[PDB]
Amino acid sequence: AQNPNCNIMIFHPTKEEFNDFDKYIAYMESQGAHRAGLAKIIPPKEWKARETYDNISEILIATPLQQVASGRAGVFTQYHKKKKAMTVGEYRHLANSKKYQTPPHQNFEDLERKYWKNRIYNSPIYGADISGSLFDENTKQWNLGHLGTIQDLLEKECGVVIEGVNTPYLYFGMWKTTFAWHTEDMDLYSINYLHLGEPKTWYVVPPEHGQRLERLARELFPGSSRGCGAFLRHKVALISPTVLKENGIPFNRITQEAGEFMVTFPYGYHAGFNHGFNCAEAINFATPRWIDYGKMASQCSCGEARVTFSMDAFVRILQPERYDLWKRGQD
Ligand SMILES: O=C(O)CNC(=O)C(=O)O
Ligand SMILES: [Mg+2]
Ligand code: NI
Ligand SMILES: [Zn+2]
Repeated sequence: AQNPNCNIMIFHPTKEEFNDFDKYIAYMESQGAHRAGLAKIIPPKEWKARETYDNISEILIATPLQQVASGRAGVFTQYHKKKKAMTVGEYRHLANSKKYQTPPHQNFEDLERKYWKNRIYNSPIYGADISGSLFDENTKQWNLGHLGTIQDLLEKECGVVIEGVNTPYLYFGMWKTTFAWHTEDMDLYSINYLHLGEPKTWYVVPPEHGQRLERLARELFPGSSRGCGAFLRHKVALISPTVLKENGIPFNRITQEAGEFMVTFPYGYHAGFNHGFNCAEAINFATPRWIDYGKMASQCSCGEARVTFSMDAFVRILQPERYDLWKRGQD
């Protein structure tokens, strides 16, 4: 078995190898990359996502989210308070202000220590989940707005034809902005490109051990667990690496820098934080290997997780028993 310790793998495709996205994903899995839940892909040196970022300040963040924490430093939840709209130029100036900017630090490890010590005492503002793309239309390789759709994958593998569309999302971050522990909707893959700015640190649990993280989360967030049988779908819970190590949860960490892709694999729990002002683009995708994960994915029916139009069809076709109750939650 390849990659039996479930380490995060780093790939350096040539420009030739970067032509065929599907083929490269299958390659990475042939080497065991999926076992980690997360892989890094460094694009060939000849590739670029777009010519310059010189003109992005006019993008609107219609609903910036203030991420307010509750709990203790290593075990907390966050709620998202909606803020007034602002442009990316306005958000970047806020990120760089004395109140919100990255503190002085020695290296990524010192910064990680400071994040886990101090996160809960601040409320950074995250411009998350903005439909759009920063890839140039002329970028033909690994252009996250030109991928094969999940609906088309389901049609090719299973014959069934369904409604829905699959488009990318932009994320504008600042110091301490946080993504809570989650898997993707319907345990899909994700791919995330860091277009510019400061790094993003990721933590990940191997898919084969995801249920260990779930059991810990039920112990650490016991009221949330009684409220919903899949409350990590709410995307609000944080657990630090220290706490994971104290409880024997297998995990890995890696820091993504500007210009790099990350892929999350089906049922790979992940969480993390931004080091400073940045912009990422991400989208969900599927392969044939995902189908079985999609059939088995948990679902929030308490009603809180409230997800996309396109997820309806996935549930309806892959999980027809759950359909009914999942849609009672979503209506
Ligand atoms: O970048 C972020 O805030 C969160 N991204 C993801 O969870 C992802 O790409 O799957
Ligand atoms: Mg602009
Ligand atoms: Ni994700
Ligand atoms: Zn729920």
